[PDB]
Amino acid sequence: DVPDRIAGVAYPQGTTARRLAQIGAVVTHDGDTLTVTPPSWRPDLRQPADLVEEVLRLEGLEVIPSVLPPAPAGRGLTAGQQRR
Amino acid sequence: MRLPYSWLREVVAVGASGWDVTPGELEQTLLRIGHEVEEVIPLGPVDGPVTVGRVADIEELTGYKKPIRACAVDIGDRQYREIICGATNFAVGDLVVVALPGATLPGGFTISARKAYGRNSDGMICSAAELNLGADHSGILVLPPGAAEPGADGAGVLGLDDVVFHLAITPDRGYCMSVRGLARELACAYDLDFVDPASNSRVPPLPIEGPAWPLTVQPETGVRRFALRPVIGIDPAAVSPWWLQRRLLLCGIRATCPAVDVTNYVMLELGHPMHAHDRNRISGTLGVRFARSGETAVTLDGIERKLDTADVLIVDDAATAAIGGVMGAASTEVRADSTDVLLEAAIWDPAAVSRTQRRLHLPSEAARRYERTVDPAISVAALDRCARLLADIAGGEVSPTLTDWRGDPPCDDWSPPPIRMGVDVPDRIAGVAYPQGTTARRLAQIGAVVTHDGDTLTVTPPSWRPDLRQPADLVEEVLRLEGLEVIPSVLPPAPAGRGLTAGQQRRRTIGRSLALSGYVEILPTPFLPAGVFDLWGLEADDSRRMTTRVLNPLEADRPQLATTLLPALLEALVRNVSRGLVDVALFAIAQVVQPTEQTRGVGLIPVDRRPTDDEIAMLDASLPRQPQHVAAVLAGLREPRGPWGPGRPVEAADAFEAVRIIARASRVDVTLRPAQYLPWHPGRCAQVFVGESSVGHAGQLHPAVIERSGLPKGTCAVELNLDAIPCSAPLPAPRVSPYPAVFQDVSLVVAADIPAQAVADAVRAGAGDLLEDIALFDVFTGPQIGEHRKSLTFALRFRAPDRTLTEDDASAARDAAVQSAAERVGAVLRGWKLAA
Repeated sequence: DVPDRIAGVAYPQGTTARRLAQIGAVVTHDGDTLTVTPPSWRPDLRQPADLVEEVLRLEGLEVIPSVLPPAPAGRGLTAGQQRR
Repeated sequence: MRLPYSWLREVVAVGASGWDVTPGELEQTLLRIGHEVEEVIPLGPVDGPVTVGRVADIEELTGYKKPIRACAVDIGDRQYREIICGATNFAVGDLVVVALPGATLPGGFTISARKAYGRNSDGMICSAAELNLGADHSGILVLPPGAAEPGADGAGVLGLDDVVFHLAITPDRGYCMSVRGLARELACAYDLDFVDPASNSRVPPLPIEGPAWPLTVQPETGVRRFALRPVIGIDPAAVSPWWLQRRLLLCGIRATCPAVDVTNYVMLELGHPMHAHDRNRISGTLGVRFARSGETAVTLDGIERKLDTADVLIVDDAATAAIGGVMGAASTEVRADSTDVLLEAAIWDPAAVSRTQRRLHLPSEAARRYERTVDPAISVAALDRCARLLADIAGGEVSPTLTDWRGDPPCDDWSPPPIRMGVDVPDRIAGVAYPQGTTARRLAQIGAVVTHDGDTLTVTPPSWRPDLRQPADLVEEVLRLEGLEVIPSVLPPAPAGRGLTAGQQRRRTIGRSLALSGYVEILPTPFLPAGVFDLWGLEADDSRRMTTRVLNPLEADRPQLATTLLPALLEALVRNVSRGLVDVALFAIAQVVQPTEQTRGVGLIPVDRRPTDDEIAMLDASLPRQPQHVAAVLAGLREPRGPWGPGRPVEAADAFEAVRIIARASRVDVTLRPAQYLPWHPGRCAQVFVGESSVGHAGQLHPAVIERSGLPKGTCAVELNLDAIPCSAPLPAPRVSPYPAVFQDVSLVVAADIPAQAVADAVRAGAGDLLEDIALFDVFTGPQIGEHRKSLTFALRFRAPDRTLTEDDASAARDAAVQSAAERVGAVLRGWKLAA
């Protein structure tokens, strides 16, 4: 579900594994943990972040919602900034 | 509410014997649970010979200003000392308190055998104040006969190891204005068993064998309970024992006679006020009824009260007995010869007492407890406690007759409705996980009946707690008894905000901009000076005179709210000038009050729902217009004196420049047009326009206004309506041509009456896009051009966007500009020049 978390979207089931298959990787399931072996023409695919971008771009980035984060109580501008 | 620690300790001790705590700890515990402690007074200490004495002989010393007394005082062991005293509230045979040579009174006074008024004085006879025992009043302290023998130790007789707590009880805790209530609060705080001093084990009920007096009650007066019991054949000359007179004095009450003293004592003890009527002075049936228009009553203090048809009285066939809940009347007052007493234990309507006492300025001890709701369940118990005590002191019987009107139909059960609340609700509101069973244990301590139904408690508060009536109310009880200090500090996440609004950002920029240019901001007052518009000479129908009016101003001649900020500004100017600060520029940004119709109030809307958009619109429309203004005043030197020169006095142009500062700060363009408008000078006043909307005025003040007002000669002023200046958020994209400019100077002769800006506009209009800048240099008059004409010399800077301007191309643009000024303002060219 790592691509689901990063995108903030609940992708249909088997989406991350189908898309990684299309790009030519060997995908195997062990409960909640996939093992993904990318193809030789894809030396860029080498951490989980890299695999997220493949899922997210093939599903389209337009489906990602706009959600303001809660930012904590800030301290505002500093003295030096206010002085300039 | 003052009360002493010993009494409070005694009541707490019944159910937790041996309880005792320092004043410090008591103060802290009281604050922690919600009771403001205003002062802690331990009773001022004495050292040495401060003993009871008996006055054995009085000799009036004559020949001095006041009456003076040389007294022989029996001080013990058959020693008689001569003592000078200036009071008069004592006779031969009276127990007093003497401080003898070697004694030290509170405040660090040492007593010494002095000579005064021609005799030797071996000390002094003390007042309750001089001993820091109670409030200072006229005369010395007199103890009741049999309180102590002459020679007894003053500190022990008077109980000076006691401490008085002065509290400020909040109006939601009326039950706390008595030893009963505060003692209960301490038993809750300290986790003690509590024996209620109003309960039956502690006040056994007297007999009930027929009515004690005929009574009719108009129930729409709000009376909830009304009880009478008599005590007959009391000694009119008995006095209250020392312990009782003392407790009253520490509580702020001067004792007078057992009939009165016992009702004040039970009031302090149980929180139910009481009153004693001379029964033989009542004529016929007691009636509780509203007062009639114009009616009068004379209260105990012999002062005639003008009544109001919302005041509840007690009357009889002859006259008024009481302003119910506020103060008894003279006609049934206990007095020196009163032998048969009728005791009143009533429960009045809180809102009724509140209105009546505020209106009459009688915030009596009774009224203040009724305002905050007295426990109706204890009226007879307070009555019986009061009757027994009166009989015991002054020796009569308590008649077994009793009236006890309890509503129609009679109310037998005084408990409020039950409240349903989730068991963890106090935990949520506090943000604390309280130990299990905490909310239900604490609600039990405060006397409520608590029952569990899974996760939902049902809580029925006691009768003395009419404030406990929603779940929120119950949360505060849990949280305050556990302590508020246990609640953690947790910043909430607030959402992405939008920052300050345009208008807010604009008012800051206007203030920074005026302050840099040398203006000092004042906080204006909204209350106008008396007759300011007569001083300005405003017409009768001038809109500024239609003012909203306050009804209870702190100055009776300044009740009008300001339709203009200049009065307050001019007032601060006058103050600065009168303190020697004569070169001053002041400004204000504040709202005015401009009413439209008459003062139309809107009727009450139910608060069990939110008001509808229409109801809000109607409320808004009922209020006066209240736009935001900016205004300024200037007097004295605008530029100060220094090495550069003598400085420059304020002129009207400086107020015009203040418009331009505000407008630059607002990012809008203004035009100034000649205008006549008080309080300004008619030839030095400008009306300010943004586009075609008037936004205010600026210029010099009318010299007659300045003179009538006591203002500095030459004072200038500016006022703009900020609500009339529209928002602008420009997105500029300036064309910045780098090709060389051509500078030419042109002089135009026009009628004196034509404004300079009109001539500039005309020159700009005809010159077109090549004119990069125009600026007025000279304004010349003289005979050779016309007695009513004037020469204006403008500096023109031309620049092309795509090329170097030839000089003939510039002169064509000038010719067009000169022709435009001809066609629009009748200008005549006088000469031109190639600015070198």
